[PDB]
Amino acid sequence: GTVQDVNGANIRVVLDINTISSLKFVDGQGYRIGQIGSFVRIPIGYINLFGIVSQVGAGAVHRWISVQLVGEEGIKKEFERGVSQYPTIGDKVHIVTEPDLKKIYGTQNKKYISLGNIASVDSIPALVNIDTLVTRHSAVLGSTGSGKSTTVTSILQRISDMSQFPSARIIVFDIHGEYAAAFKGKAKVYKVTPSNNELKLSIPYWALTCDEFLSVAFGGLEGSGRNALIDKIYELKLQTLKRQEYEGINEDSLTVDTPIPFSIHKLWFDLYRAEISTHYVQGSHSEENEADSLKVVPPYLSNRGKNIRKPLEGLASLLKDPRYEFLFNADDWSVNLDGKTNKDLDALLETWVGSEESISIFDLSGMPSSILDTLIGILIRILYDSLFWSRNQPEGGRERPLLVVLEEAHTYLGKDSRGIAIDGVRKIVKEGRKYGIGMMLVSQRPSEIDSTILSQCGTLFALRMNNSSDRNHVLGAVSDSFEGLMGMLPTLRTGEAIIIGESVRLPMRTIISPPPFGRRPDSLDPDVTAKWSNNRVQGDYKEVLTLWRQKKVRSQRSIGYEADSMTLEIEFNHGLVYQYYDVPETLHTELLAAESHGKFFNSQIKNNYRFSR
Amino acid sequence: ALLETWVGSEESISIFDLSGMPSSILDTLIGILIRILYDSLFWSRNQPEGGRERPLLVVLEEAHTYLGKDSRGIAIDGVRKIVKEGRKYGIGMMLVSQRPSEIDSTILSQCGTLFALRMNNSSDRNHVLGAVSDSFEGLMGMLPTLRTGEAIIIGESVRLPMRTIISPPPFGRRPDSLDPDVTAKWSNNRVQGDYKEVL
Amino acid sequence: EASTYIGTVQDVNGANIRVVLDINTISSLKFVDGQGYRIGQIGSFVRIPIGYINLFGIVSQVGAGAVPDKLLEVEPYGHRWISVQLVGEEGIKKEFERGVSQYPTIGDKVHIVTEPDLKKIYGTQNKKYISLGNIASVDSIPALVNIDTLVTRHSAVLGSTGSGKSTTVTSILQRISDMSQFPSARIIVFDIHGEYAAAFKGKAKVYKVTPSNNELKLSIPYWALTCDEFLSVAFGGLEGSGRNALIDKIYELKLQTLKRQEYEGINEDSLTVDTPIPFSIHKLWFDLYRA
Amino acid sequence: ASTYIGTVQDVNGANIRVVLDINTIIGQIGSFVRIPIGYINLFGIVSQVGAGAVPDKLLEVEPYGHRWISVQLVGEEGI
Repeated sequence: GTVQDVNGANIRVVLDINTISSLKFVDGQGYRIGQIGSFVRIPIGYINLFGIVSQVGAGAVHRWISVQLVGEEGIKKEFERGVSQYPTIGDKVHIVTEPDLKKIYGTQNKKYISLGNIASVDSIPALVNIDTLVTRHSAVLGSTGSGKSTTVTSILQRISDMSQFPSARIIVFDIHGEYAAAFKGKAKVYKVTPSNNELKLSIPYWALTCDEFLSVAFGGLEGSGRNALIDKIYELKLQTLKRQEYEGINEDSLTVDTPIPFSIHKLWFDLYRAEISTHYVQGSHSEENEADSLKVVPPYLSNRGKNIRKPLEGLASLLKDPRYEFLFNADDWSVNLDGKTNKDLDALLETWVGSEESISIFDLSGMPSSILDTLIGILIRILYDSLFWSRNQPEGGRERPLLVVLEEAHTYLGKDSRGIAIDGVRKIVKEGRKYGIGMMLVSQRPSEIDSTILSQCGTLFALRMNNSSDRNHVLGAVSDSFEGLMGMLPTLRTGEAIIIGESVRLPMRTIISPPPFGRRPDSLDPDVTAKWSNNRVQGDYKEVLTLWRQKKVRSQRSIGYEADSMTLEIEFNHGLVYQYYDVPETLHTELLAAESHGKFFNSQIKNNYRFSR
Repeated sequence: ALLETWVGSEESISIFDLSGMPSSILDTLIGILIRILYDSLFWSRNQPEGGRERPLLVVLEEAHTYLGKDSRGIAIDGVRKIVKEGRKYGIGMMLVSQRPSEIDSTILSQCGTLFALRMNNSSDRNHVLGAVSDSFEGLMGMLPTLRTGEAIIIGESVRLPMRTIISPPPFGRRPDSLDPDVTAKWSNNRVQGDYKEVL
Repeated sequence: EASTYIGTVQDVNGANIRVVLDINTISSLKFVDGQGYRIGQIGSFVRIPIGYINLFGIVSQVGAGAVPDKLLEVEPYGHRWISVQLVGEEGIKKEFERGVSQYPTIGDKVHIVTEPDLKKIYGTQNKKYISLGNIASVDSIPALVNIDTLVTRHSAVLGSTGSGKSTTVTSILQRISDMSQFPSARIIVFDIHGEYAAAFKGKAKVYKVTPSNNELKLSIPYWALTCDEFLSVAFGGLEGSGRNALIDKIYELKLQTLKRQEYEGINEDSLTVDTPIPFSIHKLWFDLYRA
Repeated sequence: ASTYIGTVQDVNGANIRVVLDINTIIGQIGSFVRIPIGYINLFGIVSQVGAGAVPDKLLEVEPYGHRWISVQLVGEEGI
């Protein structure tokens, strides 16, 4: 293989070896003839001019290949981009063997972290500086069938070594709640209604800006109702300042965006009493002429009735909805009738971004899809403001690297998305470069994401992408295009990835090293065949009707037991809890003496007694 | 009793026949049916009657008149809610249509598996191609020339996109709407009428 | 050369191989131990063995559309090129998995796929998969489709009205709800034209609106409705204070029936307007029309 | 010379479309530009930058090409 052409940025070769083409082995290691993913090397005197193969066959004119120049070495220094002299006819082009690849893939910086093994040989590491991965941006694009959860979780877990990253801080905005099993004990879990070991996510609504309050609670008031709400909010803030003294807060500089709690249940009670009750004496609308607040029940007609009866009714309905419990009924931030809570927002911030762990998992799985975009925007803005307004102290984002991952972002970061979350993401991308806040996008349909926002991401994680629209859209956002790496996209095995960006010295199509056994992300989906294979047993829909009327998921009813309660209990893996009823205690006593902990359970207790998961 | 009759009977399949119902309110009442089923299977998920224990499959026939681009009905909201949430409450979905260019693109794009039969016009084929994430040019180029009964199963429920021949049902079990036979009725000899009874 | 041999790789573009059909033309049968397979059909598969493992691919273009640029200028009368798109590969006797490992090089051998290899590709040992049909090429191979993910992920059936989509849907529902293998199937069908009742003679419950002989009667109680949809169905969407008056009177009737009849877990404190509690509609109309 | 941006490629009276030459590796929305024609100078204010200034045909021809800016002429300084 001797180069016989120089065409700017693509040389062409004419091999003279008759039929070598059989894994030409040098020094006991078998290198191959010019393949798709191989590297080239054209020696010119003393410096080594290297290259990467892009296309093989008649597309270069068979004995012609389409080689692409990338870089060359100086005086035995290192792998450098920018060649000194493109080779000419007469010199034989050699290949980059395993030690030469190690030298090319070797780095002297200890900040570089080995993320896996090259697909070519399973020994050479992918030295990746994690400063670039957290500080600039990230993006994960590929098909769902390529195993995105596995690779993402492996990257997150390797990034979060206690010995290697003692000052890590990772927030994953998983929507499906599929990462609970991924890091069972290494990350906190925040849901709406946790069960055993997860904390309960709570959002104080008074800590958000006025516009967010109008959008989520008021439903988008803009006329007289919005201005009345502004008046009520200002008056309530002044009353809260007067009733309880807040450091740095007085009646002089009470701003609209002041994160000081104000009565909202009492506000609804006032907005209902001003438009419901009837004045005892006509001509006057006195408060003594009546002809609870925490409770949503409200007690000539009153002349102060508003025209926001529908928004008030919507607010009252939201106050009773169980899905708004984490919205308006925070445990430590439960606003009393006089606007008094047991704790403050600093406690919330400390609980969120100050835990003893390195990774914290916040899950919005149970959130209603009605205002989810506003909730995401509120969370992102709260994090950014908390770590920017306190960025001068060593507790800010600058002294504590923060990396927020957003999954399935093509629905919230679309080309025509006009929500509040996209504004916050743009603000982060445009400001946090100095504030040290990272962002990583996860999606399985890259063709919908905005081009410019994706173009602002530093490093990409390319998985298998069969459809060509996704390939075109991804190529539209990468500025270092090598046809050897550009065309290998749709034939990636489930687990491999292409990492391109500032986090790698050379574009590495490496293998995402699988996470250790026992930590494999998987949502707890039902098994169709297992559920549908069991025989038909009698059912009791009266309990279902009672639960539906009561709107309660709690029924009225390790091998534990209670002979008085006659409820044998067997526990499965992953924290599942079962309560088998109508089980005589002798059966469970025999089961405890049966084998060890199984068999007997499926033999008799599985499909003979009503259970409860 | 109503819930047990609907989704608790000894027979596996329940068929709701909405042919005789008024056409002006069909969308709304379908919306209420969806809402009732979703709430019943959601608030009792921990019970043995809940979805997480026994899966429930929802089949919507002629979905192109209800899931339009700018539909203002109630059934579209329920369908979107099912599509975006029911993965955890054990409630499925299955859209049967004959005009994919009318179905909302976002709703169609989230369907797990597609069964592309013979498709004649070009707009529907373009929409289907734009609403699939596993595209093989050879397979997708054969759509307008599929035999009566063939199918192209594409999605996450199969190892590869594949051109199958669906097994025919046993004889005597074939769908058939008992619409009037115009030729047979019109071929009959005319008889003297009596419109007093009609009045 | 050995049988099951087609041509030679002469180009590579990452995931788009261009292959040359060999000189032994006019045959177009290529008999392989009995049955013969037409060479270079659109839907056919090919196999490219590299040393120890095999690479599979699906044909996409045949003829002048697959030949590269310079060859047409050299000779426009020769169109014996095909365009193969990679799909997956077969490991060391383990199974067939998607995603390639090492791409082929120029001069490699491409091989036609024989029916045993098609069985090896489309055959799997997983017990979740169930058979729905046969492949178009040969009817021996069964069409194995996952059932749990099909129900839970989502589904769709798209096709023309003349393609018999109703029969396919009926067959799919019958196969899914087989009593021998799935005795706990639960399927709800919102038939609109009422054409599925004949398919399931005695295997399903039919809820018509005007039952005649043996079908049940559909019935939607009005009190199970919420307030907004009930108003939309009945009153056509009032927007004035009449909506408030109707809501208030419905609340009064619900309170009265709560006083008359006891309900578990429901009191004057935990009762909303949309609570599924029966209430008289005739009394509502009579009061609001006498007033 | 220095302070060079590119050349104009479309004139619709008062809506000038400019290609930002090459080697850009910047002109904001509110920034000013100068177009010297012969002896006098023409000043303008950038109107839109990005895909909007891309012509209708080029939008389909090249959707990911961001090298066009739209300039609206404002004033002129004489001799």
